[PDB]
Amino acid sequence: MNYQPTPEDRFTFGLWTVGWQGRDPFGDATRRALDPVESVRRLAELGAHGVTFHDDDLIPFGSSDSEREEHVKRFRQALDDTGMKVPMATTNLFTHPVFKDGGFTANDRDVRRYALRKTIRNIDLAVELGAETYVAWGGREGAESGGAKDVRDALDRMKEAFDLLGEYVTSQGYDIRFAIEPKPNEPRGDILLPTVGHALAFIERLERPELYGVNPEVGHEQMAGLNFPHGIAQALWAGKLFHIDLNGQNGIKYDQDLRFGAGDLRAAFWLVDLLESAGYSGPRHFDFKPPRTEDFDGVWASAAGCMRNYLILKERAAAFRADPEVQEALRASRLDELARPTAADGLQALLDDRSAFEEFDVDAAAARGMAFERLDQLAMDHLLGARG
Amino acid sequence: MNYQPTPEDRFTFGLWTVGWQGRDPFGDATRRALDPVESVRRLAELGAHGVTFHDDDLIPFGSSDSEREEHVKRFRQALDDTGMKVPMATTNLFTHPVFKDGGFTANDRDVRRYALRKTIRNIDLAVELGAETYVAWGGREGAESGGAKDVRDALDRMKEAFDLLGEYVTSQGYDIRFAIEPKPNEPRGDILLPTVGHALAFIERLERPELYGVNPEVGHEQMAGLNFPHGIAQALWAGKLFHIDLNGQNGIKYDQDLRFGAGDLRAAFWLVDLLESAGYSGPRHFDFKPPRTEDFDGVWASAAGCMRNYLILKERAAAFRADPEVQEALRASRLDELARPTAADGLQALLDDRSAFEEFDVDAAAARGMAFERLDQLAMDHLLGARG
Amino acid sequence: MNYQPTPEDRFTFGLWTVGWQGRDPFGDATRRALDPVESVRRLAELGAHGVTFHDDDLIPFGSSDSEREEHVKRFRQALDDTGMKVPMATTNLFTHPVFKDGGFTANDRDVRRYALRKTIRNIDLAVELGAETYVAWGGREGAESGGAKDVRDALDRMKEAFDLLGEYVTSQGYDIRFAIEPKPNEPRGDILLPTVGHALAFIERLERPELYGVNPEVGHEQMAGLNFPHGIAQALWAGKLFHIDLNGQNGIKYDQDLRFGAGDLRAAFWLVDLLESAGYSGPRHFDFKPPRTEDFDGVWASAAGCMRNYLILKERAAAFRADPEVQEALRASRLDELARPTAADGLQALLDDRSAFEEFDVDAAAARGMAFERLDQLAMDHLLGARG
Amino acid sequence: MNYQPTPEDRFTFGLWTVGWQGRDPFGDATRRALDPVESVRRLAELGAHGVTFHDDDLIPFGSSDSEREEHVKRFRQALDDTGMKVPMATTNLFTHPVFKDGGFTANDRDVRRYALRKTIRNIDLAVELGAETYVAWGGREGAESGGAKDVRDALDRMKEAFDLLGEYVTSQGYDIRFAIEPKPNEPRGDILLPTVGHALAFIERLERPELYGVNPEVGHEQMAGLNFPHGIAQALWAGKLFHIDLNGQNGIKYDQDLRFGAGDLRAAFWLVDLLESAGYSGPRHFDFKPPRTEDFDGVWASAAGCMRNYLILKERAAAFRADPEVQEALRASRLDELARPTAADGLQALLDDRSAFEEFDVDAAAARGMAFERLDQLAMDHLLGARG
Ligand SMILES: OC[C@@]1(O)OC[C@H](O)[C@@H]1O
Ligand SMILES: OC[C@@]1(O)OC[C@H](O)[C@@H]1O
Ligand SMILES: OC[C@@]1(O)OC[C@H](O)[C@@H]1O
Ligand SMILES: OC[C@@]1(O)OC[C@H](O)[C@@H]1O
Repeated sequence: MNYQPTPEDRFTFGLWTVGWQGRDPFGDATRRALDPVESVRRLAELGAHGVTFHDDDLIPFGSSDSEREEHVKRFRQALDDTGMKVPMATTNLFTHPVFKDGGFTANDRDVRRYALRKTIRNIDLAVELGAETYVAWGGREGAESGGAKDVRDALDRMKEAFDLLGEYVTSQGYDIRFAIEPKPNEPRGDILLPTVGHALAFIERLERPELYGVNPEVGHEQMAGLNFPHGIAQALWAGKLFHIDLNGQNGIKYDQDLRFGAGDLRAAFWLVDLLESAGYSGPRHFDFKPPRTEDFDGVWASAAGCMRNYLILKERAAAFRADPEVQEALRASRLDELARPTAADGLQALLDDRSAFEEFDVDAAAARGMAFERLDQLAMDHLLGARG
Repeated sequence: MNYQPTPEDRFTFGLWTVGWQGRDPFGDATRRALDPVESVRRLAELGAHGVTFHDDDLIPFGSSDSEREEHVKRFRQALDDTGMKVPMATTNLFTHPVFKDGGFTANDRDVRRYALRKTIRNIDLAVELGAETYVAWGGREGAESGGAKDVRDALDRMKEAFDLLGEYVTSQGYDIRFAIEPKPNEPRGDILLPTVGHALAFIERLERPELYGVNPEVGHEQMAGLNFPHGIAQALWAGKLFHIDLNGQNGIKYDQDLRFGAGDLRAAFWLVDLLESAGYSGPRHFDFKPPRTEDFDGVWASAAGCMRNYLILKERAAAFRADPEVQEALRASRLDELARPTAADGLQALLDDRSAFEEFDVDAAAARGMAFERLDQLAMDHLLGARG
Repeated sequence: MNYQPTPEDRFTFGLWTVGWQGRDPFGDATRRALDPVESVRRLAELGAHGVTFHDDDLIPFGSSDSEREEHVKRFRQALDDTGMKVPMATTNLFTHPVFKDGGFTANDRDVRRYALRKTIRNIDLAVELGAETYVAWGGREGAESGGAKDVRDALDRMKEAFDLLGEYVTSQGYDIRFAIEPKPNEPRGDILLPTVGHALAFIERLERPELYGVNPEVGHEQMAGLNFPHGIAQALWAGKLFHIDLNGQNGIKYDQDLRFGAGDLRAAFWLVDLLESAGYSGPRHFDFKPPRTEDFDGVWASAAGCMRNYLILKERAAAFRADPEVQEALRASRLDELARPTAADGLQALLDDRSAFEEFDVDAAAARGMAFERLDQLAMDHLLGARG
Repeated sequence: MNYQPTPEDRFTFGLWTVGWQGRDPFGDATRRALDPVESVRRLAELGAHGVTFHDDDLIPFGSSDSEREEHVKRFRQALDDTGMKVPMATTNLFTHPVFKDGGFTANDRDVRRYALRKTIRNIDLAVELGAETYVAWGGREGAESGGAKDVRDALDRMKEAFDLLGEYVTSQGYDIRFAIEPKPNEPRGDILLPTVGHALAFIERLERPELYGVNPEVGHEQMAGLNFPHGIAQALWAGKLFHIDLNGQNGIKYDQDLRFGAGDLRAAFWLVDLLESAGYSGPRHFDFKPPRTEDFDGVWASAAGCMRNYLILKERAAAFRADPEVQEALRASRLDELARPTAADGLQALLDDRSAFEEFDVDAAAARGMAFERLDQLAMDHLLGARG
């Protein structure tokens, strides 16, 4: 009867989300800066379980070692005061002008070494605060023109960078894993590892692949027109969904970062159905921006709506899967047969089975309808609460 | 002075390309059927090196074992008469109604076993004709609605199918490799393994990954808005570019299959630059459709233009790379530094190098321009033959 | 409690929708042909109010004047037997090979005159059957390459064609209006008048603009990434929404023609909200294709779902607009002020009003939040039936 | 032999283009601010004919009437010193936070009146500096959510605003025309009047339509996947191409504003062919951003490349149109017949012409190939300078 989140639902938010001041490529900030302590207190009141940060969200760029310890202490006290956790952290390798051609794959070698040292410094801080996952979004790794970047050499440099970070955490004995966040474009014309598939493929060429997974974001795969629940299914199949970023996006255009549930609502439904069915147990993290039309009351309304929409879709997807009429429709569409092996009898038995070829009635099999439209209308009725 | 192809340039064409009759989702065929023998003779006259086929392009669906041997004999004689080769073949698992929900990942198990037997039958034929690469385009593997396909079970079935094909070729002792061709959508609403990245990631979960690579197509990655030369660089980096399909596409829309060089011309330039620099030695295969506005004279003009445009872009990309002014611009943009290791001194030396962090002048590094616009204008002048 | 359509809800379907046999650019038909009489009877049973047709759906291309009258008589009897109406008709100027470069803007002049005579013949038939609206979808008017079509001359030819059709209906005294249906691409690489805006602009250059409006289709504007409710608002503002085609589309890709409510569900909600608020009184027509995975039971399930989803969204949008909490939120976001004139006092009073510039406090106005996220979450809760 | 621009080629640049400091939604400025006087001097040296400005590029927001006259005087002296002209100006109604929900269609009425007074103030300045065209880009007119903006009321407000500006210029006796610049999205989720077609249609509902035309931008129509030369042909057909913005864009994604010739090169070729054939006589204006990777040497290289690429494509398009082989191909594809009226004999003669229907041989007409692929390959060879 109530869709109230509790810290048990594992909802987490980046400091940079509710703290986004509203600067966009065509306009100035519409909101004042939020102190991270205040964000932690407000998020805790709304039912969130934790927060995440980039190094530069928490410690302003340039800070002295003492200003640093000052910023971390106040933050740690807010966490102690509220019971909030820090499950993930990441590095900002995109805002400062030095990173204009990238951090790990910048053409200048000195910038690449600086990017690695800035990252390692924040991994130590993240472990101290108890984060389990370290995200890497290579927002400036890419190009606007074809001759500017030899991509084979850049992938060599990207591999070199992640291999060194894995050597570092293993040498330190840290129990933290890495999660690469793909994005196809923006702010570079084309970004390297642009989709979940490219990131999963890259990981298999790292020296210690078991330390790396993906942190897919709803809106980013949708900027390439792709089906986000399908890509998450492939990540889960691979054993590599270490974290996830939830938000909304209306199609192929600039990265909108709308609140979760906005954008493609049916994709949100099928995503929640998959995460809850698959038993995904990581944080439900929102990487969203409250629109710059909003004042601070609207920021908190937008953040609350992220959690509300997850909990309504969870309820609808659970009602869908529990409906006996839906279970019968699933059998009518042969989802049960999809889960059976094609040829557990083995290759030789397949080759010798005349019912598989010589005496297969293809015209009868072809005439069988798949009954998918009835099934999808049951899913629609459940999403809209119209059953029925 | 002449851009004349020769069989030494390794240009190949599918039978289904020049033989496309012009049927589209809104209209009837505009051209009569071409006998494959006639296509081989005409392509050989134009300078092509070989042809490829789906089983059903060569042997009409349903054929008796004797009609079959008849079709193959006439084909083989045309190949002997012209010196044409058959470097690749593939299976049609998409046209017949029985495949309406897929071949390898159809929900019905009997259809999946039939799809495997139809494939194995054509692998034997392909080896007999000397093909080295067997392509698989899973055009019907996918869905229009979210409940119709559990994607983890479908990937299990896809893996099962490719693992069985690998067992078959290894048991037979055949020296043929497989190449998976991705496509993001069309004819299904979403197709499984939608991009080169998803296909490369999937391959690493097969039992014998070394037998499988990718067959990327220009237009398919562009249907997801992605940079095709970048994806080919990732395929080459992985050692998995076993074959390639060349054509043109104007952006994100239905699969156009225009002749190579049409569509995104600068991407075609950077693709040729990469393939020729990387020493790609496989066939240059065109998967294109002469527009249905054309008669048979226009079909052959369109096919010739595919080869012509490759050879002009090859010449322009070679002139670009050989230009001393371009080599100096490449150094000015630090492409030479991109190819150097970031930290061949190792992790501990990086950690101890104060020039990498404590005493790194970030403001000086940030002020350095990358000079990429001058470089790209040199590439433009070379493409347009305007140097200059 | 029930979402049962009745003929009073004005739902209409094209013969070609439920009768689509399932042929797509990569596969053969999966369903047998439906006799139009049978479609009329089945649709009437499901609660539809009427059907629409292209000339060639009803009378096979080539028919003799006697076979023609035979086909029309049986059709008319089915309409009499069921109470079904025919509110719209249209011409097929896209399937036959003669139309491969267009009907009204074909480069060959003889084909353009033939296209006009084929159209005029069907306008007479449409009036006889009582249609009020004649739709024109110029699916083959366009090009795959830049030199093939001079677009200024083609627009002259398009204007010439519609001007002649208007002269014909006015001379005959027919009370029928024309509705142009835009589409951005497919089957041509680019189609002329690709969006609702281009079609409305073109109409204003016709000799008798009052006889012409638009027939926008959900999926077509979404193939250009555009907001369909916004474009319909512009069509309504102009007084030109003469008819509408309802269906679903998942983003920028081939024309899917899914059932209404599939695709972008929130856009469907805002569309129904607008049509019902604006008092649109024309037919609610579905231009959709039941997926080729389906047998005939699935065709009728898909058609019923079109009507069901309209009626559920109508109920949710009406509950949204009637909710006092939503009416207060609308005032909080100043929708009431949007409807007031900016300067009904006139230009001189605006120029003399120092509160509009010299003494306007821009910092105070800037700080006012628009409260749009709270409003949108109320709209989401109403759509999901989660209030709340 | 040289592609040197001269002020006679009418190339113009906005102050905000070469002066863009490099701030993007994910990063800080990489370049220092340019004094507009310095931009005018540098552009004049490169061969430009003039500059354009938004009010806030020239006079910083908030300026006192005296600081204002100071900024304008220095600017005017730079123009006198260099011979540079100011053919266009525009208003910034998008950067300041007060415009976060729009200027002319903001929900708050006080902001709409302020937007009008800010605009009128700059129209006076523009006339003083001799501009002939006043551009309006409604970058903040739009919405991220469906309930935030009733689009019919917003179009009423947009019409009200432009009608008042037309009353103002006519009352003042100014000889200046307005040009509306469409864009489909960014920075709002959807922007009103998103394409050239929507803008042309809107203009026909203004009180004095002859004072308004369009200022289309290459990259903006390409953000909707549309064919930019086609839309410009429709604008020219309507008599409404008052100005144009040239730049490059790689497909459907964020607004890149690359230099002209980058992005879709063949579209750039067909655009130049059309503008030069049609005798477009307005400024060739570049709205581009030098990438933030560049230092000031790269800014000027990028600006020069805009002009260079126009002049090379002009030469190639002129060589194409002058080639006798191309003129014969144009006749072979019946472009000459496209330009002839379909039915100058009139409606009754068409109806009575049995060669148009009863005795039209449709099978013979259908078999005629259009020869478009040969023509397009001639256009490709001319673009690449490969003739041939
Ligand atoms: O940096 C990690 C991330 O998820 O946080 C915001 C940034 O844009 C990226 O999407
Ligand atoms: O089947 C292999 C392939 O490359 O050939 C044509 C088909 O559409 C696919 O693109
Ligand atoms: O011809 C009118 C129309 O609405 O019916 C189907 C066709 O594709 C078009 O969309
Ligand atoms: O404001 C007019 C314009 O052309 O200049 C830049 C702005 O983004 C817009 O594109």
